[PDB]
Amino acid sequence: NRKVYMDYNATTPLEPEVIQAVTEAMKEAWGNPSSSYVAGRKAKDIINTARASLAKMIGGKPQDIIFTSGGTESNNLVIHSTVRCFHEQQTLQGEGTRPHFITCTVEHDSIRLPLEHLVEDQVAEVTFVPVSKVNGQVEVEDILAAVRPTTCLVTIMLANNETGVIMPISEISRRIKALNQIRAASGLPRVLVHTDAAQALGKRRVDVEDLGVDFLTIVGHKFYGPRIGALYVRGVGKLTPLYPMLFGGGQERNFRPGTENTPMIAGLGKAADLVSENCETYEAHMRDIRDYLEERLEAEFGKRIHLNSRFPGVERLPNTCNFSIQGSQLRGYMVLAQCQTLLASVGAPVDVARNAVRLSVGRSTTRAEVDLIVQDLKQAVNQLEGPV
Amino acid sequence: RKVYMDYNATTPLEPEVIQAVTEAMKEAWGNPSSSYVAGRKAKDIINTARASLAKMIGGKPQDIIFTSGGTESNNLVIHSTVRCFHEQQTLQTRPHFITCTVEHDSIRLPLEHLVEDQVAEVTFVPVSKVNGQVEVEDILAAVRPTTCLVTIMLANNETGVIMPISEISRRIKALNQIRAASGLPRVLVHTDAAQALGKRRVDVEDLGVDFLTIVGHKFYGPRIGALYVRGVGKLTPLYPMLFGGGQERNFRPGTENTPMIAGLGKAADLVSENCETYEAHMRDIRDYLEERLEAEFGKRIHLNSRFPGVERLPNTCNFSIQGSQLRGYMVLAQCQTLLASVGASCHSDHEDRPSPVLLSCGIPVDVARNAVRLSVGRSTTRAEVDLIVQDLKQAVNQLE
Ligand SMILES: *Cc1c(COP(=O)(O)O)cnc(C)c1O
Ligand SMILES: *Cc1c(COP(=O)(O)O)cnc(C)c1O
Repeated sequence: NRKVYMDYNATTPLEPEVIQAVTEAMKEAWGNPSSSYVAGRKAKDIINTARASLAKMIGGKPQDIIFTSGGTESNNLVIHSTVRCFHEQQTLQGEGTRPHFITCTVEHDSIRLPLEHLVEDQVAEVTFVPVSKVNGQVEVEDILAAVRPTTCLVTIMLANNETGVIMPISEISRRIKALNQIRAASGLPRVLVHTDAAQALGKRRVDVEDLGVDFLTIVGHKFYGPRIGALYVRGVGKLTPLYPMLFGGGQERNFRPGTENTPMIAGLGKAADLVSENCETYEAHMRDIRDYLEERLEAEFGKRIHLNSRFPGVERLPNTCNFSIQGSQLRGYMVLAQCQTLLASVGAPVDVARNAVRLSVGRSTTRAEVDLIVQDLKQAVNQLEGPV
Repeated sequence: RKVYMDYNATTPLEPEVIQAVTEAMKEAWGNPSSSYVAGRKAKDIINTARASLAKMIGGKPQDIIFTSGGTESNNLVIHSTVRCFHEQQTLQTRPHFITCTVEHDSIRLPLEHLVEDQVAEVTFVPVSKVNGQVEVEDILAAVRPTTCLVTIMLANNETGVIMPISEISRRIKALNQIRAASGLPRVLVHTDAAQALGKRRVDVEDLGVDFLTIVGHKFYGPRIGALYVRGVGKLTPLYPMLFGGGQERNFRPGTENTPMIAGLGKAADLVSENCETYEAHMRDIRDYLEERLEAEFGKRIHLNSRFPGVERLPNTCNFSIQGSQLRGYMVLAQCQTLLASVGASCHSDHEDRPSPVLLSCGIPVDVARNAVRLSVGRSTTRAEVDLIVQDLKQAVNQLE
């Protein structure tokens, strides 16, 4: 009678171990993090341990991790800091010359909107680069060609939010690194690189040395953790500048003031541990379920269905299947409205985007669950488009 | 057994609050706007908690915006004010702010930042060197043609003294009609009420303010907060600092932290239900504390939170014992039982400078240098009061 959840890329339930860490921290580490009494000291140690956990998860160092209220804050912080950094570099050499940003057309709202805002306000310029109407992967050459003397930052999501396709962050980092050497010769400042890794963590190995990026966004609720987040900044305050959006009491080394939310940090820390320990096991399970699912969808729907995440040679998240079924009555929201068991979300090439549905599986998803939603999808399609 | 007397720094979570959070983590984990059970439960928790917070302060649910904490809430009002001035111009010179000299770091630092960068001008009104309260006439005399916001904490967190928020609002209301005749913008009023919630009745209609900061962890709630904005979108503007997914009507985007919000809501229900009880208890215990300190130290102790006719939070006792070896951090270093603080906790790093806040209220450096802040709570007993006074007696002796 039960529902089958396949919307893990939108949010995830909390691992039981995460829930416990949060509950315990609330109970026992309720003190102000600076203090020397027990509850305070336990909060300090928890925060310190969680910082190390997030660093390990991404192959960075504890000091490179700044805790935030969520992915949105992390994303806005990078964008904000960049504008400030540019202004600080023009006042140090000395609406007029404005910071320039390079991003892609399919970013999350918390990257696209802050950037649209800066353009509307005439505070900055932005190039939104298109994804490949084929792979739906940005092309590295479009990013390098959009660079200007005032370009400050390239922010590109690690994976396509609708389809799961992996963007080429490594190559982008390497080729920007080479360009920075020429820029530096001409007294031009370094273009930094940020990646919103929100969808990758817990699903695919994320290593900052491998990615070569300067900033990386971490989002708790995408990996069975609580609703807070963090931001990685390569050697923050030494190798990479970070200007804060908030002002106050000194916490997070004045990069992000406000009393630390110990329980949330304890949960994010545990969530991160679990990724560090089991990423490969998660990814394998996800891949088995998503592949079995795509086998069942082609068996059932045949020529009528188009798998929008799958391309030969194109790496993608292990758990994502974005598909479209041909037919004027199979618009994505209509298909989902008619399903009685499946929980998923709309997944949106033009005619195909209107009928796109994004299925995203999780750590517990089973083939038996897959069978239930293919059957569900079968009745929904019959109701709407009818037999063909 | 340690005895805790640093409730103004942070409080433990009520058991009911811890439970609201745990239940929410388990059952209300979904997206608030989705129609599946885990999502619908989250939408209900959020709506209920917004109502709880509105009831706690005498306002309406739509006037409430959830935030990551007091720091975010205070920064938000200051940022939105700069923006609003800018937008009002454009549709037609730097905005001017009025605050006082003893505000929390999250009001003082964002305002200082605005001055340093030449974005705005700010008058930091000194408080009475007598009792430590900022005075209505000094705030009103500080008004300029471009003044667009007056921000003044409800209660100072180091001494507990209550600021005349009501009168300030009344007077600015009066002034705004005169300003309107000339076309000057209206002056809005915000109060950082962090220290007042759960200790004294907070009512926005009595306070007459346009904005009010709410801080979870000062009232046995979780480490998140909120911001009251009177008739937001209709009588008061709120420009966001964050851009993204549409949450909080775009005033504050980002997936809602449902468990934290459940916790916040339960803590507010307890204030609504029991505020007068917590207040009376705090006052009984604090006044008892002051009597024992006086009976044990006589003329050697100065009660820095206590003046005649000066209203103060019911749980706070800032005191100094005269003596060259009695610097506040030294006394606390020697106490074996009592956990208190020399001033505010985000200043834990420089426990050896006299309090700048105490200084600004008119306390000698000799007296402020020795100041210790005791802030009691819902559970504090007279027995515990007796234990820490002896602990202080032995601390002062080992020292002097
Ligand atoms: C506790 C407090 C705040 C908020 O501080 P956070 O560190 O963000 O919890 C703001 N103002 C006052 C007066 C406070 O006491
Ligand atoms: C989930 C997500 C975010 C963060 O959104 P929040 O509501 O703040 O959690 C950012 N970027 C991507 C690619 C995401 O999937």
